[PDB]
Amino acid sequence: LKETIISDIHCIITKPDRHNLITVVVETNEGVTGFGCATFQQRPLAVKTMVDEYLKPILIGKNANNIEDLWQMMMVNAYWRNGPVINNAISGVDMALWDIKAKLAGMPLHQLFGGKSRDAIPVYTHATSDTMEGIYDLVEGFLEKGYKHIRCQLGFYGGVPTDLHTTQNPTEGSYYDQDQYMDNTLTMFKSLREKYGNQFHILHDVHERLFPNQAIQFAKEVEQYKPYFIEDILPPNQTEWLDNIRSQSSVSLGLGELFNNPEEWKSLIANRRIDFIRCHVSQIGGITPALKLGHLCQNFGVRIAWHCPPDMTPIGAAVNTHLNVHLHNAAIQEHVEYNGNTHKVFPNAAEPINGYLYASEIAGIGVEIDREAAAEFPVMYRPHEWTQSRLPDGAIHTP
Amino acid sequence: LKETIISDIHCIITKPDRHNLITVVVETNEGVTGFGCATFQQRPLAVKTMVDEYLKPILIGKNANNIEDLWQMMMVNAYWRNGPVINNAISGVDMALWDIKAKLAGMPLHQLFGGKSRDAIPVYTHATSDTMEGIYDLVEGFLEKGYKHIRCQLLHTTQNPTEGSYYDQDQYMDNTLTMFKSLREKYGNQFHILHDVHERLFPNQAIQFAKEVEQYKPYFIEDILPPNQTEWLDNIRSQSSVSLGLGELFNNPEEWKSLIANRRIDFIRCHVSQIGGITPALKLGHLCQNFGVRIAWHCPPDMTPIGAAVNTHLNVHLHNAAIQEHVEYNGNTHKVFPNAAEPINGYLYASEIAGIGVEIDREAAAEFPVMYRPHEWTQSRLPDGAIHTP
Ligand SMILES: [Mg+2]
Ligand SMILES: [Mg+2]
Ligand SMILES: [Mg+2]
Repeated sequence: LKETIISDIHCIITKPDRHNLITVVVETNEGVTGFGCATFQQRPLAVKTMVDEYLKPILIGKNANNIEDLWQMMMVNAYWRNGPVINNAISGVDMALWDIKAKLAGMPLHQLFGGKSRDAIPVYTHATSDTMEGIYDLVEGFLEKGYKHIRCQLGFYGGVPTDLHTTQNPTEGSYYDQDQYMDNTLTMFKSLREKYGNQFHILHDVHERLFPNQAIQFAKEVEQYKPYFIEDILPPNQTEWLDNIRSQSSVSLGLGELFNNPEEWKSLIANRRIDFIRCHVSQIGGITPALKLGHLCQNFGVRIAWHCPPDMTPIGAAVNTHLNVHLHNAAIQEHVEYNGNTHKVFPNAAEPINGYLYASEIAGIGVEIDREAAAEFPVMYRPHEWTQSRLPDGAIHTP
Repeated sequence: LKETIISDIHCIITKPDRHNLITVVVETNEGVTGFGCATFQQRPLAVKTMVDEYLKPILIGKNANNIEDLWQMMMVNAYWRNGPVINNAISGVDMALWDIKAKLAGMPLHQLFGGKSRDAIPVYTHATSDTMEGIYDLVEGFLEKGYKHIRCQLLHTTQNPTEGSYYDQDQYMDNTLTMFKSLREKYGNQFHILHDVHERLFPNQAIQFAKEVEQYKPYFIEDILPPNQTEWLDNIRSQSSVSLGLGELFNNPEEWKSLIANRRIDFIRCHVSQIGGITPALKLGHLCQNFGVRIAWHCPPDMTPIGAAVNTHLNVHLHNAAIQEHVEYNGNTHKVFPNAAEPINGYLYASEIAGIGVEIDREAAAEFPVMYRPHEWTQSRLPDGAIHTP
């Protein structure tokens, strides 16, 4: 191995389907190119600015071989640090550098880490509908394709909650009722168990919709239905309330997709407040920190379920699968099918086979962006009105 | 009072002196204009992008009267939240809205809060030199001008060391203790002495240093640890009476909640725009009151005089406010931000007109466009070549 000098950096936003995806490209003097995911779907232009104006200058001419030093240097380079815009930008680079290292080694990414500790990683997918019948229909399809874990969400029929007790002139927003949500959800679990027994594992994402006292009552009522895990039962700033849950309930808990400051998870994990960490790899700054985080969780008996939503590149997904077959405490990989356009833009993206995702076996991450195709699907501004989540009295709730 | 509708929003970067400063402007239908600080000097274009591309579209047409609802809404609007780019963008808007509210009420900002709880806020300034005599000169000058609080600041490597800004922890520690020793010998207790460790130490070093410096009775020692290692303060608190300030780096509430609940510091040092502006600053000041912690907000040169006036407003209102850091502005800076206050005999007085009291002269600001700076100091390295938190 000789020094590997960074010659250029790029950032490309593309929307082949429903979401703005962000890819970072790292070129080297030697012609070895790396690709990484920097997807913060809500603020893509900020991430691109961060990469283009601030990360490029400090990277050009640097030795890409030393991923650790570059990561430590990048993370503190603005003095102020730890946020979704900065971390995603850094993640894109970090992943590209790891991709370059794997390509230089002639190895699949996970082989650099120490190779596999499992054969493939189990997968769950999303069945979301506004009627139970709509969920049943989705579940049947997934069961036939070989899935044994399914994330199930029952929304309000026609988007609107029933007889919302709201005010005379409600402030504009995306309204919902916490109590009806909890009942719909418990009805959902009850119905699924009556209809499917233990045919598959059921996951549900509370998505930080509840107040702490509501969270604790929900945990106890849902326990009988034995969810594979209940996700984000509280927002990141109220996780101390988990202690009251852990003392009186056996419910399995997942949390963390929102995290982008280590202080959000450190106490959480050291006190065993959750069973599955859910961090979005690019939100925490890339592969480098994800490895360390995996290892910390291992010490405290916490398993891993990285956030793998549709708002993420297949490059990001492939990286997570590499991480998932290597880290001994990885549990399951979230997955939503990519459309034709997405496959065109990121060729060779793996899809689950009989409920399993298999790591890429060529050199590198195994997935890149086809920039000619991406040019055909440029960024498009999206409001994400769902983030303006309001309760019936008009108040914002964490979305 | 009627609905106050937001008509337009601007984000202006200007560098009339040594630092890229960032200002948010909120215009209303009723022609009342608000100004706020969004200064993240290291990444100004990222904040501007945040404001122009993402905040503006969600704020136009909204009723500016309801700052609390707009703050809550803004903070979660990207789903992912906290962090310096988003929080500064939001802060510029939040401050502008408070400016608008104060102007509509025809009161100085602090009067909206509930009025004063002190007459003015005491001030410290900076004396930094590479020689003791150098510090002596600066101190004499400040003492002359009425200050009673002054922050004072005074190679074995490898064959081909990686490019960076290098320093030695042990030399820095030895030097600083020597600085304190000399100052007490020369000036006794003529003034309070402050020092900023600026997260340069490892935890074992920090504790050793805390014990050694205790005898010299600093007003506070600042940022003795990085925000991620503050649990190590327990060992310092159990055996040292040294006063500690910390937090200018904070931009996520989990960084301070436990710190304050466990009485691990004596002065909170948050940078108001980093935490999301006035709205959150009030709540944090209150939290600190409950636990007996005082406030010393971060007021560096890389902050607009608008941000500074806001801080003085907070400082005369919040009962547990302790002191305001201050560095003198240059002629240019004064031209871009007219009517900025300067200390009088070591005190800063809040503005007494309606609003924050300081605005941006948009004309003069254009004379000083954004200019890129590498900030090579943030690439801080120890002799073996390893990065250390800058
Ligand atoms: Mg989720
Ligand atoms: Mg084609
Ligand atoms: Mg400081």
